[PDB]
Amino acid sequence: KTVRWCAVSEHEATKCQSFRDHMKSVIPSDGPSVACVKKASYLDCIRAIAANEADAVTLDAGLVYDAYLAPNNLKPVVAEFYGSKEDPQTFYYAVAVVKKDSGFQMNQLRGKKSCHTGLGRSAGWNIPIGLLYCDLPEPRKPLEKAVANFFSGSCAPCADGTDFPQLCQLCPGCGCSTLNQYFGYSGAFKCLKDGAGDVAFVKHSTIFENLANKADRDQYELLCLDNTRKPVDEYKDCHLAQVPSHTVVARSMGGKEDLIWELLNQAQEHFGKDKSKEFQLFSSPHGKDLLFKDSAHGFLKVPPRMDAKMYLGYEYVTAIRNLREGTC
Repeated sequence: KTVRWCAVSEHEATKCQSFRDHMKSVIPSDGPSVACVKKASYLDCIRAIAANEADAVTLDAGLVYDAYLAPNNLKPVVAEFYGSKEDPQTFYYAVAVVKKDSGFQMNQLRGKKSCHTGLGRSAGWNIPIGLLYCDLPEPRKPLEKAVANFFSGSCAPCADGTDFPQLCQLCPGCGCSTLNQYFGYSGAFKCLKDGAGDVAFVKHSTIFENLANKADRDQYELLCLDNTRKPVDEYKDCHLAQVPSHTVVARSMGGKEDLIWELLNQAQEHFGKDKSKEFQLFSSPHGKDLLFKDSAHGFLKVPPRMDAKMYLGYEYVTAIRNLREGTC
């Protein structure tokens, strides 16, 4: 009945010990219980779990990918959802928004200008650049220069514009802060709305956050991997990658997922959003996003026998592998 959670820092351990202590204060010992393990990094927790030294850890998508790999063979078991119970979000979609009828598809991106949320961000850089990897003109290493060589001018916040200036052409300096009008989520969208670039690599919610009505959203379009375009509302059938926000992983064999979901469900019921004032699962006096993201609403039980690469999606896996392996 004891689930050994892995923390990757001292605040997470403290929060874990407190979570544990409150759970004991509300459940019959025949119920699920927490044990707090403390590691130095997500990868050290992944290894501990595989090594039967811990049972569960919640991770972002790239780490879910790593945990899956051998010798780890960890698998997704529970997800954090957001938004609502009716319409619970567990994923975000990396999309490629463009101006209506700007006459080019995903496979025709070479020679256009790009707006990225920031270099190194998943939806804004990793996912799209990973997907386009082999389209980039060689020499492909260093990647920054190749990207600069693929687009006629870009805005890649946090890029080394001293060495690859073309990357800041749309935002001189590639300022890695909001001091740069083209930084982050709204920044990249503004870059395209302003007509500075042809395409904006952002997540689906971004355009909805920046545009009032359908009419507004209708001057825009999304590029689909099948080299066709579709309305922005259709992002679910037209995205670069469907990415899980935060996923709990456990050993594929002997992971105790059964008990893990029990603890987490009984956890959400007892101290989920609004449920408790003595203990809050999605906050902590000790820090932001300790163990679970603070913006989480609860958990959903992930589909039975859900292989990681299936949970991540063929595209995401392709992107990561391209960026890691550089094989073409």
